[PDB]
Amino acid sequence: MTNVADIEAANAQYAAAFTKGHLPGPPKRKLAVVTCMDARIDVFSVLGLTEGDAHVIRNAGGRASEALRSLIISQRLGGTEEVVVIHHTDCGMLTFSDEDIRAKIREELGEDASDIKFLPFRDLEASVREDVRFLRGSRLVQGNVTGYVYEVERGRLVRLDVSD
Amino acid sequence: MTNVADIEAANAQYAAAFTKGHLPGPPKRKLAVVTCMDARIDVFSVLGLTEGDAHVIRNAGGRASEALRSLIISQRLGGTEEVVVIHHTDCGMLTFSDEDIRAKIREELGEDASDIKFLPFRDLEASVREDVRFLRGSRLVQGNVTGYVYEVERGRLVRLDVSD
Ligand SMILES: [Zn+2]
Ligand SMILES: [Zn+2]
Repeated sequence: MTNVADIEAANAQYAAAFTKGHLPGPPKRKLAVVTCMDARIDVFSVLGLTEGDAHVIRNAGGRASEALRSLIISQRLGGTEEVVVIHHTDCGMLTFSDEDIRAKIREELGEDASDIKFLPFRDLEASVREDVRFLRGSRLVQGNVTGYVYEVERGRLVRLDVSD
Repeated sequence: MTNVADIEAANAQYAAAFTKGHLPGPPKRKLAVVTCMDARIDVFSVLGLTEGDAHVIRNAGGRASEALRSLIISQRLGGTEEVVVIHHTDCGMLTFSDEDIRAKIREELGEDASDIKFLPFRDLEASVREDVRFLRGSRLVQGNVTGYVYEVERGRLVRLDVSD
C-alpha cells in the first residue's frame, strides 16, 4: 500500500550491489521472449536468463500480433535471430471475450470501449499455435519461432510442437 | 547456440525448487509496471518484486500508447489501481527514427515497412513525461501514474516530477 516507497527502497539495495553497468544493448543470446504480463511469471527465473541475455516482451496474453513492433526492433536494432512465445495456464485472456471486458469498463468507469480489440483467445494451446504461425508467416520476422505453455501451478515450461 | 535446450534445462532447475503454484492471478500490490524489453532490465530485481506482486508490461521503448490495452486488462480483470512507467538510458528507441528503422528493414530484408509506426522518441525525460501524461489523460486508466528513468549504467531508478 506504499508501492512507490517500497520499489524505491528495494532499488536503493539493488543499485548498492549493482555491477552490470557495462553490459551492451544487443542481447547476448540473440533471443526475444514474448509472454504474458502475468504477475506470477519472473521470465529471468523461469528461463534462467541474466541481465543482457534476451529481450523480454510482455503484454496481456503474450499476443504476437502486438509484439511484432517490438520484435522487428529486437531483430533490426538488437541483432536477435530467434523468438520464443510463452502463453500460460490460468491466463485472464482465456476467461473473457471482448464483450465481457467492455461490460466491465461500462460498469466500473462508465466508458464505452467498443473500438478497442483486447485480443482474448478461446483455447490456450491454439493461441500458442496461432501466435507462432503468425510470426513465422511475417515477412518482417527472421529466424526460428518456438512455442511454450508455462504451467503457473508447477513452474514448468512445456514446449509445443507447432507445424506449418 | 542452443537457446531452446538451454532454457528447458534452466527451467528444470527452477521447477525442481518451485512451490509458488497456489499464487492467485490478481497482483498482490495492485500494481502495473510499463517498461522496455531491454535485456539488461530484470524488472523483479530492479524494483524488488516477487512472483505474484505486479503485472509487468514490456515493449520496445516502454511506450504507454501500446501498453494501454494491457493496462485496461490489468485494472479491469486483475484489480490493479496504480501504474509505474519506466524508460531507461541507452534505449534503442532514443537513437533511431521511424525513417532509420524503415531503411534498415529495406536494406536487410528487402521489405517496405513505410506504414508501421515504431514509436521512437527524441528525449528520454520527454518520453516519460509524454507517457505519464498520456495515461493520466486516458479515460480508460484509473489511479496514480508515476514516471521513472532507469539508469543502465548504475542500476538506479530515478523518479521524475511530471507536471499538468
Ligand atoms: Zn496471462
Ligand atoms: Zn529500451
